[PDB]
Amino acid sequence: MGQQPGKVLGDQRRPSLPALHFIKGAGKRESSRHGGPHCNVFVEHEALQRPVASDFEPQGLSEAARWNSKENLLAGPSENDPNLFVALYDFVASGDNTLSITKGEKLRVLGYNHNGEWAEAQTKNGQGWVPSNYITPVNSLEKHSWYHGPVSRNAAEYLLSSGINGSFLVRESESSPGQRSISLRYEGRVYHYRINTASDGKLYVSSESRFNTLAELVHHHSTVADGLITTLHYPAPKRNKPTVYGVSPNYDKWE
Repeated sequence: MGQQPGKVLGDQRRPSLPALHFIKGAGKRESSRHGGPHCNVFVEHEALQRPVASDFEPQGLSEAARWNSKENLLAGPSENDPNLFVALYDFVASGDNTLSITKGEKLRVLGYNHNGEWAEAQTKNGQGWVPSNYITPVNSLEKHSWYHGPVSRNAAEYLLSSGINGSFLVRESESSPGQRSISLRYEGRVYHYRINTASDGKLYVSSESRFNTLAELVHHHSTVADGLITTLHYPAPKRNKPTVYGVSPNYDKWE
């Protein structure tokens, strides 16, 4: 059919249409085992960290029900591609031009917008823009539930208010970059340990055990009690899903 379509005009101005949409769309298991052999508590799954509650024995241990991502801790770079990202939160596409991401899914960022709030990204769900604050590279510490980043001590109390025996998190001070703490709740009390950053860039709570990465810090301190009251048992999850206001991500003209 020899008809001439209205394909594309050219360069235009930016209008103000606030695209907004929500729906309950999450549920993915990218799950495995790492272990960390020592004392038990009273819970059931795979991975030799804490032995099972002796009433039920479906697998014999317990870790993967609380933290399956413990093998992504010392995974290093991503599975094959060093620039692969992962979804921190399950996010619903606000518009058609944005993308619905599932929590814990490995997705690919292509590039951020003018102010770096949103990125053209691709999931198994399709294509579209997703925000920085709902994703992170698989190379980072942020991909782990325990790492919350900018958290005041009161917000860490709030995080560990519903925390069990051995619950933990790493916070960084928004008011003091580089200064970090491990808030570990055990026996119904929240304790706070200093992550001392050595001059060359090493991390350590304890002066005796200095690691290259905070990943090795959490590993070594989840296997053994190394200056903690107990082993890093349960990672405290994220507190807030960051509220994004009225954004067209980059797309006014975007192809």
